[PDB]
Amino acid sequence: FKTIKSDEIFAAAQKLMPGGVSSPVRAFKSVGGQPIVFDRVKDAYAWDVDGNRYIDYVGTWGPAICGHAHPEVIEALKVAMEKGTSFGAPCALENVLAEMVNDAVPSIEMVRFVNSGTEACMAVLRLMRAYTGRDKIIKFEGCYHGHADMFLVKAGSGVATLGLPSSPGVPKKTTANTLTTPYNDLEAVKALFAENPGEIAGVILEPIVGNSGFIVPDAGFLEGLREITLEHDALLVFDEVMTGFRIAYGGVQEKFGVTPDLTTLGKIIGGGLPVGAYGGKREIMQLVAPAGPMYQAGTLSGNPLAMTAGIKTLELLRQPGTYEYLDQITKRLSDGLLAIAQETGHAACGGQVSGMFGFFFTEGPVHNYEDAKKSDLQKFSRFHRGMLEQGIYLAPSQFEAGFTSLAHTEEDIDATLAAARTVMSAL
Amino acid sequence: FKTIKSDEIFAAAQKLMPGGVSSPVRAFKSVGGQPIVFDRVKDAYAWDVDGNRYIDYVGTWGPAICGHAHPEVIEALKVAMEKGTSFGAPCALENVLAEMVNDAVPSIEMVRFVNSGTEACMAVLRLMRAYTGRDKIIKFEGCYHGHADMFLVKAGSGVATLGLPSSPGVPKKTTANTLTTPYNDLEAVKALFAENPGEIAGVILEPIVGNSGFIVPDAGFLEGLREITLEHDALLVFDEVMTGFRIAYGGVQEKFGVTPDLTTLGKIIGGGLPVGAYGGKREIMQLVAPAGPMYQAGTLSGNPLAMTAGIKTLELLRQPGTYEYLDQITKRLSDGLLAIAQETGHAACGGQVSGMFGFFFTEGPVHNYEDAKKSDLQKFSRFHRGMLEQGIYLAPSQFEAGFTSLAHTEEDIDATLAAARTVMSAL
Ligand SMILES: Cc1ncc(COP(=O)(O)O)c(CN)c1O
Ligand SMILES: Cc1ncc(COP(=O)(O)O)c(CN)c1O
Ligand SMILES: Nc1cccc(C(=O)O)c1
Repeated sequence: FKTIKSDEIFAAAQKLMPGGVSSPVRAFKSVGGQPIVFDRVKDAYAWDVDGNRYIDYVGTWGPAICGHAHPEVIEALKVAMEKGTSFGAPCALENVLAEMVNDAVPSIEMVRFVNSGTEACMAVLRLMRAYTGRDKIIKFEGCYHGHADMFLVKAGSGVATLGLPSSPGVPKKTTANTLTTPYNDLEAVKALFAENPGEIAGVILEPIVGNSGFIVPDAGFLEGLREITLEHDALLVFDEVMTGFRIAYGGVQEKFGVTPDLTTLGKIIGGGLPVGAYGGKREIMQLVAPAGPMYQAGTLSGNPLAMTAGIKTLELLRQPGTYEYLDQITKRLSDGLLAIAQETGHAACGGQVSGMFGFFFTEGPVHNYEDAKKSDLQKFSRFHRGMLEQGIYLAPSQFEAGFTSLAHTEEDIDATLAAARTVMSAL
Repeated sequence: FKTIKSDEIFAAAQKLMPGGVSSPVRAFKSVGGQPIVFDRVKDAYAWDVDGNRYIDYVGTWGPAICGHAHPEVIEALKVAMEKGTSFGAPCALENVLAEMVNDAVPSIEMVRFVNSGTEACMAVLRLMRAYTGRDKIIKFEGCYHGHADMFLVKAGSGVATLGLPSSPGVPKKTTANTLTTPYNDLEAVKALFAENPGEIAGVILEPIVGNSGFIVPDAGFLEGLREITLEHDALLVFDEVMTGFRIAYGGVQEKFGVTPDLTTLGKIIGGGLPVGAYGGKREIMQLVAPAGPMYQAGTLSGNPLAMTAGIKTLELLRQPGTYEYLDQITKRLSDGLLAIAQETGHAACGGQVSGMFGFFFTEGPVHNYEDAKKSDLQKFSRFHRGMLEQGIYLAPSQFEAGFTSLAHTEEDIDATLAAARTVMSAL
């Protein structure tokens, strides 16, 4: 297994960008060693700069639900770009996408496009405050909602993977309005409310966690959150940037039946291009400029290319059998990966919901971040390298959810299991 | 001059999105309130959803310097999209793009790509505060540095256009670690520093403002700023998101010989695709994850399509007589406008540096925001609507700089001055 090309390129990159990467998660810093420079990606596969081919389970971290380089998405983008990549003015495409999103998502009645998850979460942060007139916010421990200053407290994603403290650069003055708490812990929430009357604007959370491993809400936990926030005139916000259009057409809020007041979207909505969105109840959105006082600008927000990619992407998920297939194939992978773990003598656990899954090297179960932190990070490290040299690409972290697409085949699954068997037999 | 389709389309939009747009300035609120919807852009022109052709001076807010729909930029993108549009792992393109940017801009010894100028603006503040260990930041009235919390106070763009105030979702707890001074007031700055010892991280500003109208730095303004920050061990940061590559290849810092410690880029570097970047001295960039403790990530960061359109744009700008041609046409146009005003009895003033200019309905001269606010916005509103009917497209705000391209011909410059005359002979 040669990685000479990925090696030279990565070495050069370190003298050019901080740690040779455009993002901390692309760093194999915890998973032992150096990364893989990709060359191209198509369907469920990816080819590095040395020729090795892999079956992808990362999918550019989420957008790829239809599979890489999807023919219908890439031709629609071909024709579209003949008209120019950006206007800086309205274009009918915005209406078409805005319309689709309102339909797709239950809570959403009025939308605002933006350029990424980080901008959507940051905008919804502000809006929460402006709308309620309150300063404090309740975010759970291990969750990630971008790197907006106030969210840089007890974050997951790369902060966990890298083992970093909270912040460095965000004033104490602002971090103080961020009240934290263990995921799945309803009692902690209540205690925070009764102890800070008239100050809590809302609760924000990953309806199903993906940045501290994969974690599902406890039975009743979401409903409880709808129930208590209503009682204190507080806002319930679901960061569905990563679960949006993946867990279900309308997301966790549609699947599990609970409707928030504001939701954020990203990833899959771009179709592979930079796109984010935030929206919800009409009366809350009215506070956004140029309709209301809360200002939020964007030179490239709503550009035609991003709009096109997303439109097409959504038209495909809308076809029959979409979410069934995703469930079907991801169940086999999860069950099989667990089946093998037992059969080879290793403590393990995880599960899946539609096209998203997780698998930890511990007995479990995992209900929160602290539980997640008990995984044998040393074992996962040797298991990753193993899965690698066998042609399977996984999130270089024990703290990320794995993804599955409509391009993955029953055969791709089996080939994965087979390699998982081979790898675990040593360890 | 019919705008039927643009009207029904914008009308429908207001039901779907806040204000019916994606960035505030597109609502046309300052110039009558009735926007036109684009269908396509090419070379130096734009086209309505009604069939009208305009000569563009907005150029998508900066990015289209080489002209709309550049043949070489789009063919290049059509070639790269067959290899997928988003990887999630490193790619050779980031290295080549990075290397080019380090070469181009003085201050930059190490860069980090992001998805927007806003993101880069969030980031540089946090980095500057983290590096020094101080929380006070100094900013100027009318300078836009991304719709973020800490900076939504007397900002530019929509703010310095439709009179947007301070805060819009940002508490007194955010906009309190930030100080303010009138752009161009060296004394106020020395004051602020003396008035606040050992607690100012640095100064961030637009080297040339385009967000409060086009405004150039006075005599030894920048030179002064560098010398004072140096003395206090404070950082000098240049938001060159607008100026970079448009004023000069190395932006304003290269043009006026002053070198800041860090700088932010955006717009042009992505060739009309969601992109941004921030870089500066090595020793400081080290603190950025994963190389350092300060967190900042981005899913779509450093993607291939954006890196591809960035490189083709920088290649075209590196050709012979690039910035020469812009200075040449932008002067003929800037002067042409100012001449027609003197001859039609309308007081006005303006100016240009390379392919960027300004034109204010007042005798000026404009040295700051207050100065900018003595403009006759009723005349502008009317003036603007006039030009729109002659087929010339201008920034729908008196506080927004105009832009020129390498596709604008001498003849397009002549015909605008023609409209400029037929129109100014009214009002
Ligand atoms: C739940 C969630 N929200 C937001 C983000 C960050 O948004 P983006 O990277 O699109 O800026 C991520 C990134 N993996 C995420 O998973
Ligand atoms: C100087 C400056 N800084 C930051 C920004 C933010 O730009 P973007 O739309 O890329 O987030 C702008 C946008 N007009 C700008 O003019
Ligand atoms: N999940 C996640 C979070 C942040 C960045 C990335 C990335 O690929 O650059 C992915």
